[PDB]
Amino acid sequence: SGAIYVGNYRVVNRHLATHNDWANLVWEDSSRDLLVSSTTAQGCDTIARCDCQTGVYYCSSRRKHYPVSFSKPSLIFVEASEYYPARYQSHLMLAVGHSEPGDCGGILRCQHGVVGIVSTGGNGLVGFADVRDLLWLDE
Ligand SMILES: Cn1ncc2ccc(CN3C[C@@H](C(N)=O)CCC3=O)cc21
Ligand SMILES: [Zn+2]
Repeated sequence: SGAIYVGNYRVVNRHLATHNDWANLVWEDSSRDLLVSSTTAQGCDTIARCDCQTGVYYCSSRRKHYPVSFSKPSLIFVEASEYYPARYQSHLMLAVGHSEPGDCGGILRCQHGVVGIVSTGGNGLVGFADVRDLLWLDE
């Protein structure tokens, strides 16, 4: 689990969105595994606006942060799970590192701020849903 709080927005993995997230929906995209809902309280996470390919992510299944090199956001095939059939997930970045399904929502950050959240993995590869292109999160 995990979310990003920026301004009057909350960003979460779409497959983990709650009834309240859907009742206050701003935007969702199944192909990216993202959903953004509105909040009353003001969030103060900073979103990175860059093309970094190195950063640190939080791994709840190890209670540890790990530095990684990651690919640029791209369309990657993702095997079926109980939340989606087999499909291409867009805006996804992979890195070599540990993750388990419950690790979704862990944040990946570079020196410029939040880059994305854990969304896929397996076979020693962790995948992050990018949020750097959602410029509207800052207004
Ligand atoms: C985060 N992670 N680390 C290992 C691993 C193995 C399997 C999965 C399967 N999966 C894929 C997600 C998607 N974005 O399509 C939806 C939720 C989910 O359980 C995730 C995994
Ligand atoms: Zn950066």
